Amino acid sequence: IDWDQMNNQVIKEFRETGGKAGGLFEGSPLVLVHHTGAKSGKQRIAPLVPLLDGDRIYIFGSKGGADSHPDWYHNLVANPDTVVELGTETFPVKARVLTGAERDEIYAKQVAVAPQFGDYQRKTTRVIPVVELQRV
Amino acid sequence: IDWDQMNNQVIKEFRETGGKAGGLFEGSPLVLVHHTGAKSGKQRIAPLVPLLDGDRIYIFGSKGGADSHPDWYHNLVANPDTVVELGTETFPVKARVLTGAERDEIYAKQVAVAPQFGDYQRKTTRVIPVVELQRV
Repeated sequence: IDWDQMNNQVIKEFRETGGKAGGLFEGSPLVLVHHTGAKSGKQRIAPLVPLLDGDRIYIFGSKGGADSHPDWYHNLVANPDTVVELGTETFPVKARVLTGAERDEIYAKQVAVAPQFGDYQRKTTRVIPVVELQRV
Repeated sequence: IDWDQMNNQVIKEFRETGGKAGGLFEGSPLVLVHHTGAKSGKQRIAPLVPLLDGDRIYIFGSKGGADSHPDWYHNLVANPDTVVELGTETFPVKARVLTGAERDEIYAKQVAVAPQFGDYQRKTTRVIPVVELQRV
């Protein structure tokens, strides 16, 4: 499975369907998150599965339960003013890293939607980040 | 995007990761649902995004808001005794088609997780099916 090629194809499908990617992605929550390299300044787009809790948008640095954070997490910490595409809209956001009880409560809500997040946190002692993409 | 080839690749990845497909699928709820052709008796596997509400499992015949139901829906109506793969487990299930208020309540829970389901139901006057996969 070529994930790098399938990234650009997913971005295309998302944009052409108004954020309603089809096929095997049909029912998944999905956002396109732009992120700028902490060192390079190079911009990339990450299709990510968010928690859409009411009108708020959260993303999770699970990386499959790896012992490292995903690059997009470090990029949003360094450059939190970015853009997200959700549905038919694109809007400026400020990334906010959750901590403490708020982070635990949001993580638990995601475990309730997608139980693999329980496994991911069991697999590493790294605290998996929760990032709110706050609409500006 | 070759969905037919990417079906077998997703099935492989699901089985090898214990139901924790990675890459662009990392955070999505996902089950593999076996279904037998209503006329042919031919067996197929559909990777589908369920609602995992407590310990119950529901799937949605949205078909992108099309005016027809997906083939797997007709197949489960004809042959409701089947198998689902969830996480690291595989278990026999009986498919039950929801109706009335119960169907509306479960559909609303899925719209709250994945808002595109609101769009899909707006797009067709066909009532989108909700099917519980009941563990035997």
